[PDB]
Amino acid sequence: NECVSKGFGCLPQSDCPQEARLSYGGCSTVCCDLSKLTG
Repeated sequence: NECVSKGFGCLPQSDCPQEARLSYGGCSTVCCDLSKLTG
């Protein structure tokens, strides 16, 4: 889990925009960052 290593979460296919999606396979359908909450 690439996203879990990097400390990120996992969002649904509707709430994660195409700008916030990560380049990794750290989830089971899509992975999204959490950096918008910190800034």
